[PDB]
Order: sequence, then C-alpha cells, then structure tokens
Amino acid sequence: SLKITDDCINCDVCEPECPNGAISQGEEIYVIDPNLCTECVGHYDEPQCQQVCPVDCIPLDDANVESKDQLMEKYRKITGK
Ligand code: SF4
Ligand code: SF4
Repeated sequence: SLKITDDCINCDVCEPECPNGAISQGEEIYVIDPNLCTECVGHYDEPQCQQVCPVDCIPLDDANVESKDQLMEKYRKITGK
C-alpha cells in the first residue's frame, strides 16, 4: 500500500483520484486505508494519487509491503473483477 505522510498540506486533490476510494481526510492530514489501496494495480500503470499530489507526500508504506500479485488479488476482491 502507499501511505500519506506528515508533509500533507490538506489540498484534497488526491481524494477524487483514487479508483478504490482509499483516501479520506483525517484529523491533521489525509489518510490511506491500506485495505483499499492497491497501489492502483488493475486500474492504472502508476499510482494516480502520486501523480496529482503537489508535495509528493505519498510514498510506499514500509509497514505494508505488497507484491504485484498481492495487489492484483486485492484489486479482484475489491472490484469483483
Ligand atoms: S495508489 Fe491508487 S489505490 Fe492507492 S491510494 Fe493512491 S490512487 Fe488509491
Ligand atoms: S494530494 Fe498530497 S498534499 Fe494534497 S491532500 Fe493528497 S496527500 Fe495531501
């Protein structure tokens, strides 16, 4: 999964970009739900949130390291596809 760091400026532009609805506004910064973040695999070749973030604060989550096979399995479960 990806995660949103403390550098987030609460600009909102990533939230509508997520195909799985994984992003929401938290108490201090935006937050990714790791159960819905596929790192966009199955939808886009690259994470869509990273492409619009103005401060590049959406890195890989070190606490949630996943393979392409794992992410694609998550995509199938979320989408039924
Ligand atoms: S990487 Fe893709 S699935 Fe994960 S939060 Fe960003 S837009 Fe959503
Ligand atoms: S696009 Fe980047 S700075 Fe803007 S709300 Fe999302 S994570 Fe925060």
